[PDB]
Amino acid sequence: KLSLQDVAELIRARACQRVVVMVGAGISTPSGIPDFRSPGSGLYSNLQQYDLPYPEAIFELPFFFHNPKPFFTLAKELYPGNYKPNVTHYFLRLLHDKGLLLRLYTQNIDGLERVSGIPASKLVEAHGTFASATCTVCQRPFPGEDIRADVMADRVPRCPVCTGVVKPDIVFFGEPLPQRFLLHVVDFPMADLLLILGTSLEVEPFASLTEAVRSSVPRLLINRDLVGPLAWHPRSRDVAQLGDVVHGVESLVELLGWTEEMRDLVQRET
Ligand SMILES: CCCCCCCCCCCCC/C(=N/CCCC[C@H](NC(=O)OCc1ccccc1)C(=O)NCC[N+](CC)(CC)CC)O[C@@H]1[C@H](O)[C@@H](COP(=O)(O)OP(=O)(O)OC[C@H]2O[C@@H](n3cnc4c(N)ncnc43)[C@H](O)[C@@H]2O)O[C@@H]1S
Ligand SMILES: [Zn+2]
Repeated sequence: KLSLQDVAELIRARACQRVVVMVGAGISTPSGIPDFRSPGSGLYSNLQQYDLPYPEAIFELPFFFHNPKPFFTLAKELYPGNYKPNVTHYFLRLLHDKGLLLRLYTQNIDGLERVSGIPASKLVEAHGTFASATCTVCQRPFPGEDIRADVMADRVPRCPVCTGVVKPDIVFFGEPLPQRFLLHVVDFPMADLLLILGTSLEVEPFASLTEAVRSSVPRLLINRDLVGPLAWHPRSRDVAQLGDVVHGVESLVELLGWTEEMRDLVQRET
């Protein structure tokens, strides 16, 4: 039914003023960060040199309590690298600057949405952040940088007060989501457009948010594959721009005529 041009004209005519966006690791592979479940290139295919029964265990809370050393060993791999936002992040920052963004729900823990200049009030970091850390024992909070040096020196970071293992405030498997996740009860009923970018929609409860929009709300998926409830519970106003998220976002900015605004933003940020 609807197409990528139809969605662009709804934004141009301001028929969609309250856009909600859900993103996953696919939007950060163009920034050099590997995703999780892409075959071959994903993290779950490149954990051979780790003491793991199965790859998902490294992000599971029970295994973390049993042995946190494999997690902090992997953390030392993407901690030192400096990563920059790409065209998808700046498209979402421009969506915000034009007053069209209701809320950006991200599963990513790379912090690139904040780097792109989207205020924290517009973000729901549903799987946490490395910007802060907490002792798993005494609950004391610490800035994320306080454990950086320990992770680099092949050490599991420990609480300076009680010696408990200190965890960055990311959400492992089996760990509750942060409080700000509950904002979906007010955001999704009011959304008039839903964008889903670069996620496999395999992790709950974040995945089920695609179903929380009203049935008349168009859902635009820019992803390599048709995934999640968009594949088994499709709706009349669903648009799928299948392929690279870079190419799909680039096509959308062109149809929106935001090319000149995008250049100004990129030149000011970078
Ligand atoms: C420098 C930083 C950069 C990053 C690297 C740093 C290294 C450290 C890693 C740490 C990360 C945190 C781990 C995490 N941890 C999520 C845990 C979930 C928590 C949830 N809490 C919960 O319920 O408490 C309830 C509770 C209530 C009361 C008390 C206590 C608890 C939970 O436990 N639920 C399960 C529920 N159970 C089973 C149902 C289990 C308990 C209940 C029985 O998060 C992640 C992640 O965020 C999550 C979602 O993944 P994604 O979708 O973002 O990415 P991926 O899969 O790779 O796909 C990507 C798609 O894009 C496509 N693509 C790709 N490239 C392109 C391209 N160029 N162009 C186009 N397309 C492209 C590709 O083709 C795919 O299509 O998966 C994993 S684990
Ligand atoms: Zn402690």
